[PDB]
Amino acid sequence: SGFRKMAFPSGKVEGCMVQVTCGTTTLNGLWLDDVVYCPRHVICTSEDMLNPNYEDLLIRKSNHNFLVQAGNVQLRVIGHSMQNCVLKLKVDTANPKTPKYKFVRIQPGQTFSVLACYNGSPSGVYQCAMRPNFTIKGSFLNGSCGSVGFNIDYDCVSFCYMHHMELPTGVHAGTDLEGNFYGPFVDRQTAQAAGTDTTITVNVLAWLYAAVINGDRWFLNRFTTTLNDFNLVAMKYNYEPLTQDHVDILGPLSAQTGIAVLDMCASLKELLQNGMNGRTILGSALLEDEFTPFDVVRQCSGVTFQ
Amino acid sequence: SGFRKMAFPSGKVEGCMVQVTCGTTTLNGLWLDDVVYCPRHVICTSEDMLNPNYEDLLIRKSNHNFLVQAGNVQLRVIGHSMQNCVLKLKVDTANPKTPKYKFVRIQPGQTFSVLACYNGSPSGVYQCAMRPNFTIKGSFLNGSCGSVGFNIDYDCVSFCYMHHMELPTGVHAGTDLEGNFYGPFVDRQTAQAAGTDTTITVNVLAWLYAAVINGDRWFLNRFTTTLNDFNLVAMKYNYEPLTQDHVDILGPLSAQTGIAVLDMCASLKELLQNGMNGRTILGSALLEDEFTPFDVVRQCSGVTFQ
Ligand SMILES: Cc1cc([C@@H](C)Nc2ccccc2C(=O)O)c2nc(N3CCOCC3)cc(=O)n2c1
Ligand SMILES: Cc1cc([C@@H](C)Nc2ccccc2C(=O)O)c2nc(N3CCOCC3)cc(=O)n2c1
Ligand SMILES: [Ca+2]
Ligand SMILES: [Ca+2]
Ligand SMILES: [Cl-]
Ligand SMILES: [Cl-]
Ligand SMILES: [Cl-]
Ligand SMILES: [Cl-]
Repeated sequence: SGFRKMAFPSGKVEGCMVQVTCGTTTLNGLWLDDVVYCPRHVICTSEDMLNPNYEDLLIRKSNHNFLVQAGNVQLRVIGHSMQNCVLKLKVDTANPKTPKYKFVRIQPGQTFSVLACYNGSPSGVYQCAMRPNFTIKGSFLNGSCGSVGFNIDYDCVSFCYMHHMELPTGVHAGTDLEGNFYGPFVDRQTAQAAGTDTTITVNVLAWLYAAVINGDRWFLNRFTTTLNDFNLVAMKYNYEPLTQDHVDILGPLSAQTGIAVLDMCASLKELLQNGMNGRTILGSALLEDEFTPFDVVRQCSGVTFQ
Repeated sequence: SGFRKMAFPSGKVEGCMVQVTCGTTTLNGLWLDDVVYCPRHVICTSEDMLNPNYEDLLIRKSNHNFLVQAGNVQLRVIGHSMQNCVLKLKVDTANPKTPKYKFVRIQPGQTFSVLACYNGSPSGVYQCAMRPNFTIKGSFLNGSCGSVGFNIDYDCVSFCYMHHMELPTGVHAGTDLEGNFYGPFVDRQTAQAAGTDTTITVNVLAWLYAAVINGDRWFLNRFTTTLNDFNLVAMKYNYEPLTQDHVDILGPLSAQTGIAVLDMCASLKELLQNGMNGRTILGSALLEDEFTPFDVVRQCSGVTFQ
């Protein structure tokens, strides 16, 4: 029993982390097969990050300008290319620690683990969610760019995030592994800010199911509601609208606990309208929205990985 | 920037996890050099866990009764011994993935990462603290026994916890890697319950320092206090007494931020007496006490590991 914000085991990703240096700048790269992936702004000086012309800055770079180090061993770069906002470096050796992997562009509300790295060395692992406004609330310092986010399905690592930028807000923005930013952000230090940070309703509901499975049930009530009635409340509190697709995804948790989804919605409605009155749920005094329904089923059943 | 509940990279430990089966029972073991460590109650049936005589139950076991599997490969057991509440199995092959490691018995209030495992397969990683009452608030299901907790210092893994028992309360108890339980708990399913769960004051203070370093400073006030005055408040709210040793450990964070430790104590005092008034600190509506001062300095500076 017990519920915790749980990250995937990071060993498979640790074996893919390398250090990439372009003249003055050092950040992290991801080494899979014979390609190293890193943020293209590695080719930039801090003087360039205001209005960089990435295509022009890359004309002055050759393969031998990209210094790639896997732990202690230097990799030989035999080609380079820009794909959207990521630089791909072809090396002459396939990473022997390459796991089975895929590249995935995740949807807002989905969760993933982040391996925070500096100078190609792993530092820590924690769980994140892609916010509805396409930011993540992470822990990233200077040098952490190129750290990746991922999910693990038994033996396969699905890479979904590469870290690029910290916004003035203190939240974080980045790309998928094809180099396309999540949301409207660009790899330029300009005036960009995050939109409304809406709460992921279906995740809060999943987490309430997780709470009931663990004995935290003081929030269950005698009420029910409808999708349209609940959504009037969700809107007022800057919650995402709940759809029938969300209800269906909660099906297994509804079946396991015998709590109708709309009954749980009426519990959430009361929590939003009245607060918690100084109580707690699964050790939290706030409503948690970075557990997906799959996350709750995963943890509450004990699924393992290669 | 940003602060997150961050676990150590788990790869070095993943390579040490194995499955141990004794007749009917399967749990996890830790394979370091040519020894496998696991909870001794692997030799028990569910009928034995009420009043087990571990010495008598072990008389009927031989080396070939202990089935040890590292992923897919079976290990040959050439000796077995009981040390306190842990069973040590000598195998004929040294784990080639053995990291540099040590065994450490941690103090209450110290934190560590847990690699939750089932059938010798890693499932997830999360950060824990040894509570003042010698329990941990973890995420453990049946089959998770033998999962370990650890800290990583650059290249060295310091193992500090092995999971054994879930108390009726829903909290968790276990041993160091010499098999000595933390606290008064025993590996018997009897009437045992946790004592008063006191809050780790020095950790809350460290986390308030972490908050200021990130722009959450609404809780700073115009007040100060004394150790004895603050401790009158700590006692009332079931906080651990703060000592000069605690003040000294907070020195580096006090120096970095220019906030006198006793000034921060007056901020915590006001928070305890008035609550948060519906505000939040580093994304929490509660006062967090599972970050040590070292944890805050670690994350806020970017220390990495082998
Ligand atoms: C041996 C090889 C291969 C490539 C290209 C064709 N292929 C890759 C380049 C980078 C990473 C992966 C690959 C790949 O083929 O999988 C490549 N692309 C280069 N570019 C610079 C000018 O603009 C176009 C890209 C330069 C170079 O020396 N290359 C060498
Ligand atoms: C080859 C070897 C070695 C040992 C002991 C001496 N050594 C270990 C036993 C278990 C794990 C590690 C070691 C070690 O020597 O490091 C050992 N201890 C056994 N015991 C059963 C009866 O009560 C005493 C223990 C049985 C056995 O076949 N052993 C075989
Ligand atoms: Ca295979
Ligand atoms: Ca060495
Ligand atoms: Cl892994
Ligand atoms: Cl490698
Ligand atoms: Cl590791
Ligand atoms: Cl191994």
